[PDB]
Amino acid sequence: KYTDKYDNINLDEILANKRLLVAYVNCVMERGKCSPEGKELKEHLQDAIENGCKKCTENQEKGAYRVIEHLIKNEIEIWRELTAKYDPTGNWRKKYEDRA
Ligand SMILES: OCCCCCCCCCCCCBr
Ligand SMILES: OCCCCCCCCCCCCBr
Ligand SMILES: OCCCCCCCCCCCCBr
Repeated sequence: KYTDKYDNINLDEILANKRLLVAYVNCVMERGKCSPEGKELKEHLQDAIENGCKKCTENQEKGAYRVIEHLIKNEIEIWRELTAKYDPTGNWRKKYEDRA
């Protein structure tokens, strides 16, 4: 499994604060520096997409759905950029949008 050492991160505060959210977005989109957490996400995001979170902790799976639903509803443009870069064949795009 991926490490659980950052699993207590406060996702609600990241989603509530645009400056914070965009810092992570810029890290993963390679246009900004990465915090230790952001870096750990950037290094495992493609793998997780390729195997449907096979190595994710329960908290990470829960967290992913939370963040993805927020991006789809409130930052559609950021969702489009992320899904296109990290999921180019669209393995999960329609699935998450349908759930959202
Ligand atoms: O232990 C799980 C690590 C995840 C920490 C980073 C969460 C950042 C959520 C914001 C992402 C926005 C799109 Br990049
Ligand atoms: O279908 C799965 C795609 C959702 C993206 C999973 C995010 C990966 C979380 C891994 C945790 C990295 C440690 Br910070
Ligand atoms: O089509 C799939 C694209 C998935 C992009 C996911 C980015 C957000 C993942 C945040 C993970 C938080 C773990 Br706590």
